[PDB]
Amino acid sequence: RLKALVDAAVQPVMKANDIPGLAVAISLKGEPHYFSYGLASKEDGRRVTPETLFEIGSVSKTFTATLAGYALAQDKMRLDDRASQHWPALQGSRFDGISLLDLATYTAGGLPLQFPDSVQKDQAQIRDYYRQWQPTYAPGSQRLYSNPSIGLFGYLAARSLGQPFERLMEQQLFPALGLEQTHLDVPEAALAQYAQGYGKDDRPLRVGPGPLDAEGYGVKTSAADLLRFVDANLHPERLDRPWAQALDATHRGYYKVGDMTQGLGWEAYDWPISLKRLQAGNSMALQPHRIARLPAPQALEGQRLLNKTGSTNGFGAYVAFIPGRDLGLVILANRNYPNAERVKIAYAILSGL
Repeated sequence: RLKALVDAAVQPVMKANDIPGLAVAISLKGEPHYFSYGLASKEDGRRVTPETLFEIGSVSKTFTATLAGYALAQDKMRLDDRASQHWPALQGSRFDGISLLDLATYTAGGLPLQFPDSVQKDQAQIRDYYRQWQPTYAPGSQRLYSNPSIGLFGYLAARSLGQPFERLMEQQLFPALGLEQTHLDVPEAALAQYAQGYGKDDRPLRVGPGPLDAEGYGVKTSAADLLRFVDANLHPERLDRPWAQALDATHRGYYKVGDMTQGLGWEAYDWPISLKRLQAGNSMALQPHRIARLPAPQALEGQRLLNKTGSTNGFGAYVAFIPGRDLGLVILANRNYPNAERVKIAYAILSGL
């Protein structure tokens, strides 16, 4: 019956969006279920499994937010810190007037969707980009989804912990969460599991280097590992206490835009909610939106769906969980297919359950 539900949701969307390979992982009342479809690589006929690695794009921001939650748990930073506190190169810049919370929640005052193409993956170019940046509008007022914004949040969280971001993730966070199939830099030994991504004319696409790529979109992981991360989010209380607190920090809402409540990484909706509303919330116009700030930060628990979409040029990921129902869902594909279609699969499954 579960195969029928998941096949009925996935099969027409894979066919309609020409998705070569797609992995589903579901956590249902504490039990994992895997549904694997199609080809990780069309050219060598390698089938998707629950161990296939996919690029998860901006779903990486939920990992970045968890690392920041770990720095918060250790009192190495606070969300009301001025951003420039954690990086002397920014002292005297406009980051003297911008909080870590503003960076995490895309309200620093108009940091753009992407770094300009002039900014290469280079420490000095990234430093100089932030040193010269000036807000378009007041920090704290308007949300504009931004890689530079949450990328700097992750970079500063790493500085507060005294080590590079990529090292902290590999040496501390991934082991603490029991993730052995989750990578920022896939080992040569794991490359056999790395799915091919597909674009226009099935051009092959694996993500290339970019500024603060690890913080914004660096993670490659399996459906089985990303469900382990969802299960850590459903049950933080099972982890050693600093990591329980790190995960809890990503379950705190700061403001509403439309139906969406913005946390660190995670974006939350009331549940139940219509499919069309969940699609609209995940299909954001890329202009700034005025926020409705919450009088106090809100626990993101109970009758809520927490979710995150993420994409690279070759891949399309979606993760969602319902704390109050102990239900988790991962959908990883090796095509960047529309967010609304990813939500269509997920909604069919979550409503079905």
